[PDB]
Amino acid sequence: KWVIDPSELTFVQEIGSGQFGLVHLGYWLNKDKVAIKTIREGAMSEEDFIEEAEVMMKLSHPKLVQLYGVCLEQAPICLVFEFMEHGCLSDYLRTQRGLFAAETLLGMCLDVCEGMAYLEEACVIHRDLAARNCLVGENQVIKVSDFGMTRFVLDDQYTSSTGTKFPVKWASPEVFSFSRYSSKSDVWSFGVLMWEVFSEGKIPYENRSNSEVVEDISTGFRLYKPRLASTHVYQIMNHCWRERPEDRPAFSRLLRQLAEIAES
Ligand SMILES: CCCOc1ccc2cccc(-n3cc(NC(N)=O)c(C(N)=O)n3)c2c1
Repeated sequence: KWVIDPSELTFVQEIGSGQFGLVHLGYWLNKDKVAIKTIREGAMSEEDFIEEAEVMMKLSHPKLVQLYGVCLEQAPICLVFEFMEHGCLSDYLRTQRGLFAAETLLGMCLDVCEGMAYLEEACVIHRDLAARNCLVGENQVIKVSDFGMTRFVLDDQYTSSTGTKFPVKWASPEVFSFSRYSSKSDVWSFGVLMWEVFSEGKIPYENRSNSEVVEDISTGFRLYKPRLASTHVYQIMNHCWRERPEDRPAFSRLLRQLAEIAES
C-alpha cells in the first residue's frame, strides 16, 4: 500500500530544507535507502493528495523519481521518494558549470523528454516542469519529480496565474493567461528547461519582473540561444515556444527529434 508506518522509516541525515520543510536521507524497512520530505501543516491539501494515492502510485518509469508512499500517522506528514544522490538539476548545472560536454547536456534533455513522454502517454500534466524539479541520480541520470503537485499547493500566491510567486518563467501564454494546463503547456516549460540545461543553470529572464516576462512573451520575445546549444537544438527549443499549443510538438515527437540529433 501507499501508507508507510513511522516504524518503517529511520531518519539518518538532514540533506536540505525544501519549500514544505526538511529533506532527510533515510532508510525504508526491507526496501531501500530513501529521501524523506517532511511537509509543514497547511502547505498542502493532504486529503486531496491521499485520495489520488492508490492510482498515482502506479506511475513508474526509469526517468521519473519514484514516490513510494506517505507516512501520515501524525502531523507533519512525510513523503518517501527514491534517493537521488546528486540533488536537483538546477544546482547540479550551476556547480558543474564549464565541465559539461554538449553531448551530456543534450543527454540530460533526453532523460527529461523520455520521462515527460511517459507522463504525456499516461495523460499526467506536470504543471511546473523546471530544472529545480528535476533530480540527478546514479551515473548522472536525470529524472522528473513533483509532477502534478501544484494541484495540492495551498499557497494561492504560487498557484494562481495572478499570484505574486506564480512560476511565470516556465509558463506558456495560455497558462499565464488562463491556467489552461496540458501536455502542450508542459512542452513550453520543457523548452525553458532545455534553455536552463544548455545555459548551465542560468535563470531564464533574470532581468525581468513577472509582468515584463508576460509582456515580452506576448510580443514575440524568446530566450536567446545559449552558446552550448547548436542551431538545431535551438530550433527544437523555439518549437516548444510556439504561441499556439496546437503548433508545439508532442513530447513523443520531441523525443524522436532529440534522439535523432543525439545519435547522429
Ligand atoms: C503516496 C503515494 C503516491 O501518492 C500520490 C498521490 C497523488 C499524486 C498526485 C500527483 C502526482 C503524484 N506522484 C508524484 C510522483 N513522483 C514524484 N517524484 O513526484 C508519483 C510517482 N508515482 O512516483 N506520483 C501523486 C502521488
